[PDB]
This record gives sequence, C-alpha cells and structure tokens, in this order.
Amino acid sequence: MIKVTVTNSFFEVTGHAPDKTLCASVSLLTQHVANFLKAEKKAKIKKESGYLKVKFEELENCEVKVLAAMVRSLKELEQKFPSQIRVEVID
Amino acid sequence: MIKVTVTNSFFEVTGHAPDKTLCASVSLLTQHVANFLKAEKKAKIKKESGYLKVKFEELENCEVKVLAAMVRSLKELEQKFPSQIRVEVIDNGS
Repeated sequence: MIKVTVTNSFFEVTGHAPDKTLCASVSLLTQHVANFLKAEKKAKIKKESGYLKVKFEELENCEVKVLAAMVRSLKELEQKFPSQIRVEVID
Repeated sequence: MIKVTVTNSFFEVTGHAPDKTLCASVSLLTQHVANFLKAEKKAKIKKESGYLKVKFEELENCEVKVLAAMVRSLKELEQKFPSQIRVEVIDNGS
C-alpha cells in the first residue's frame, strides 16, 4: 500500500502497491513535483529505496498551487485504488 | 505510440503505448498539469477516449515553468521508450 502524507511543511511517499502501473505512475508524479520544487530552490529532498520526503522552503503562490494539484491528482487515484494508495492531507 | 504535441496555445495527447506503465505515467502527469491549469482558470480541457487537449489561457511565469517541466519529463520518457512515445514541440514563425 502506497502512503502519501501531505502537510504545510512537507509531503511524504512510502510503501508500494501491487499494481506496478499505479506504483510507477505515483513515483513519477511525486518525484516530478519534488524535483520541480528542488529545481527552484523551494525544497530539500530525502530519496531512499521506497521512500520520499520533500521539505518545503519559501513556498510562493506557484508552488502552493502545484502541491494542491498534486493532492488533487492523487486523490482521484485513491478513489480508484482505495486499497492500494492512501492520501492523508494534514493541517 | 503516444503522441504529445506542444504549441504556444495548447498541448495535446493521443494514442496509446503497448507498455501499461508508460501509458499510466503519461496519463497521470498530463492530466495533473491539465488539472492544475484548469483550477486557476488558465486552461480549458477537452478530454476524450484516447485524446486529451489542453488549451492555454493567459499563462504567466508560473505555468510556463510548470509546462516546461512537464515537457522536460516527457522528453525524458521519450528517451526511455523511443518507439512508444513521441514529443513534438511545434515551433512556428521565425
């Protein structure tokens, strides 16, 4: 089961899903957003085997809308694969 | 073969790839940018069976960079599955 935790300070991706396409798809999207934030000096990344944690730094209007779209995108998947991915957005 | 077209007015996605992981990665990444753009009213989405077309509207620095990043990533997948996906940026004028 893929676990995605998204807060105001960072987002975290752990675990794996039986579905290799769901698993490859989520790893691509999350790493994409992570690298986009890193590319513009807006985040520091921790990348290990089946683990990703992105720490936000100086987020502006642009990055906050990107993060929100990332949550949107993952929840649609959570709706379609409720037993393989779990999206928890904390306040 | 997945065909991605990028112009100054829109980006389009058509066809499918034999590899299911490639199809899903592309569909998710492209719909993600499309969803991002629509949320802030910067794009209109035409979504069909094996067809996606996103028409831009008043793009600012933010989306230009998000879009450039989407292309960069698709060109990267193009490198990995050369027979399964084609990314065409149509540069017209002079």
